[PDB]
Amino acid sequence: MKAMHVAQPAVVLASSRGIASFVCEYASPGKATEVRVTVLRQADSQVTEVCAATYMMGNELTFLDDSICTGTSSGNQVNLTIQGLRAMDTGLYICKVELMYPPPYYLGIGNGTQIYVIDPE
Amino acid sequence: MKAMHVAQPAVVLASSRGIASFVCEYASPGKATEVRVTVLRQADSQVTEVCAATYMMGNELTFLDDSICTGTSSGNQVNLTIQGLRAMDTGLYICKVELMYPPPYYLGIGNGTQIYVIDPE
Repeated sequence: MKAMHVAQPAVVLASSRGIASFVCEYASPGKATEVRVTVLRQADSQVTEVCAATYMMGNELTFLDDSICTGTSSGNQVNLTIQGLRAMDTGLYICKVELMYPPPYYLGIGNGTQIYVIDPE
Repeated sequence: MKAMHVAQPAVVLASSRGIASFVCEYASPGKATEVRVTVLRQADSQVTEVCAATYMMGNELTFLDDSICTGTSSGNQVNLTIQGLRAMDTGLYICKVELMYPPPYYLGIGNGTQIYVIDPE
């Protein structure tokens, strides 16, 4: 596991419809085979998992049935939406982003060593 | 698969005991979980596999039972020996080196977005 910075807006005001949107950006190396986003909520020191989705870099996010969250990946971004919010749902919403890549594999082929063996008697 | 250069001596003279030794160097990225060396022989255009061994970077090589080949890995090197050679065993001996690494995995944890939700009436 290598650490990765994730940036997101410090504060967001949910609309009167109770829809809140924010972006979580990160500095990835390249095209991750997998990318898994998880939103956690902190209030009263208690941390809960609000939602989780997995997808391939570029391909669209999709959360579990009737999720609070909607999502859209565009490059080194995930654009989260969270709906149905009410007053008591105020708190700190944290992005956890996992990127997974294929195992490196190197093949080297040498030019050859001509081995000469003596025929004695 | 990424290509990798492998260098080895152009010519080697087997001793009167029929023991021939050569080094196959390569430019690897780092500590490969796996490293697999394979020696191929070319004569009359025909290519045969003379021997194969697998090991971890640093840890010692060991070939199949009663192998022609003996081996020792030291950094970015494999030091091959080949014994029991006779005249007809003259030919081009090629190093094939495979390096395998673990799948990259990045975890990013955001600082959080404080979401404020309005209590209406």
